[PDB]
Amino acid sequence: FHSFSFYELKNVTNNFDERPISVGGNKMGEGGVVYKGYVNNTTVAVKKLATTEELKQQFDQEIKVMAKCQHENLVELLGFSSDLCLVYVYMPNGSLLDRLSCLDGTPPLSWHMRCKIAQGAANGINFLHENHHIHRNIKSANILLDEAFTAKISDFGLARATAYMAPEALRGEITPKSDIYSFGVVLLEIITGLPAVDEHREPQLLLDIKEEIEDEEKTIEDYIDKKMNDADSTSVEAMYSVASQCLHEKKNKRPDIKKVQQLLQEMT
Amino acid sequence: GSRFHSFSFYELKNVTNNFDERPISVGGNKMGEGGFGVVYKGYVNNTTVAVKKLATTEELKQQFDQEIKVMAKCQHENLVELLGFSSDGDDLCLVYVYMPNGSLLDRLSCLDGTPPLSWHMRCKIAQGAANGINFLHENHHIHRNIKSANILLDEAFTAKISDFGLARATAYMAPEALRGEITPKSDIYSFGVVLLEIITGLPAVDEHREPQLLLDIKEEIEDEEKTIEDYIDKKMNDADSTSVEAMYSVASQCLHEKKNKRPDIKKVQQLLQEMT
Ligand SMILES: COc1cc(N2CCOCC2)ccc1NC(=O)c1cnc(-c2cccnc2)s1
Ligand SMILES: COc1cc(N2CCOCC2)ccc1NC(=O)c1cnc(-c2cccnc2)s1
Repeated sequence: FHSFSFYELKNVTNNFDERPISVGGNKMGEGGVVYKGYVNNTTVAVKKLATTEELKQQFDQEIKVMAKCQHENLVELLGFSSDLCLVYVYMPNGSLLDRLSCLDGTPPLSWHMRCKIAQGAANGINFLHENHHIHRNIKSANILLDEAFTAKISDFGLARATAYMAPEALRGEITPKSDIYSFGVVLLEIITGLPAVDEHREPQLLLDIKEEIEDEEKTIEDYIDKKMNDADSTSVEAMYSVASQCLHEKKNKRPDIKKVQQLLQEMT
Repeated sequence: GSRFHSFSFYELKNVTNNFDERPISVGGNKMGEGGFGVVYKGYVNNTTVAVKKLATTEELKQQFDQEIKVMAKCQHENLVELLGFSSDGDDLCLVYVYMPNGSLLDRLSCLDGTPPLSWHMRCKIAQGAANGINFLHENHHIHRNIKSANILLDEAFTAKISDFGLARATAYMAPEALRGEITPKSDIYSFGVVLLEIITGLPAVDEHREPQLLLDIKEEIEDEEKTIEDYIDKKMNDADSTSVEAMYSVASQCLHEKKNKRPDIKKVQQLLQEMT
């Protein structure tokens, strides 16, 4: 790793300027707050956390996993700082969530680009499960996009050996099959371009459109992101089938990640 | 809480042998425990009563207040009656009418070698409990802690609900409840688990069982990997296959993952009636 001074990280983020980028500040996202930092002629992403021992276990746990798991579809952790700070490679196209809601006037992702992203995301989850890690916080905000819109998973604070959470996950069980479920919600966001939860929407939870469509109260067509041109019905119907399976209430009925990989590959 | 009596903490302490924590069975005063306290055997006016001594602190007082608030509104054949309360002393206490046959959980687990409940009594108890829940929902309340431990049994094995501390106007909780939604369809879900307890005589959770949650046998049975008859409580001799399957059918409907696909309480009552 690299070691970073809290002093140094403070200066390269303009003293952790919490104003948004779109104002001339340094904040890129929050959930922890992620800042844009400038080191020499390179750009980095600095997450600064905000019980406190819970924060500490998460801080620690993220570093433990990052040390072991390195992969093309995982965000690289350059370094650390001990407030607690984590330093990552900057991902120029930001989060899946940002691009899906077309933040900052970026053009909508194409269907072609969304399938590649679904596939890269699944590849990253597979690497984790292959090495007996469970992510526990898979979501649109935690999938990041490099210069080529390659998907990379991040935010391992909760990794171990609401809108996104499986029933058993909510019951407190720890299973890689909960990652699968969460990934299902991500796939619905990818298809619809809608947020996983919307207090003013019906239904409030995106995962619930699965029931609407099963009851024939809606159709997939009713929900497809109207902002893309290249979405053929077949492949969209195929990604949905994947999401539907992933969202099964019983963990045992959900496909494992390798099977999800195969299905997403057959899709294209 | 003007409909109730205010009791001195000292007098409750006196009549529970100073809240003697050893079990009734060895001459102590503890009858049960769990939800925010311990329930002791006590007396008022030479009559046996149940005394719950509550055990943060401001959440506790609010649950204390909430239960008194709710008992003041809700009186019914299938709800436990509150006699009074104590808050003057070192701990908050709630004093209830004594329920001689204890909790449904005690009786299903055959606590202290007591005989198994017959199938006909399990049916009376399932109907009584549903009737208590109907009364709550009719009066626009949500119980939020329906479980076999909170269904008590009088001399006639008449089912009476209690523990209203969480009432609003993990092994038991529906998916949407775990997400912090508050809806009466969640009580239905919990009641579904209770119905499985009644059919199987198994605890809602067993850390050492497969599956660990009784909820999960539903998936096992639908797969035909196991049958109802595999799980039926083998200690009753009067359980006929038709009505057992009918009760299981009701439980299975209550345990639908989606709340809008569950029967409301009146439908549950009808289905239970059509069983008997
Ligand atoms: C919101 O995130 C970003 C936004 C942008 N945009 C781009 C367009 O202009 C406005 C901001 C750029 C980059 C990023 N992020 C990164 O570079 C990250 C690297 N690792 C990270 C992480 C995130 C969460 C939890 N754990 C780790 S984020
Ligand atoms: C476990 O409870 C009992 C056990 C027994 N047995 C009998 C046989 O020997 C051993 C103990 C008797 C009675 C009771 N209970 C009552 O009488 C109750 C009246 N209100 C109640 C309550 C319970 C919870 C939360 N809130 C209220 S308890």
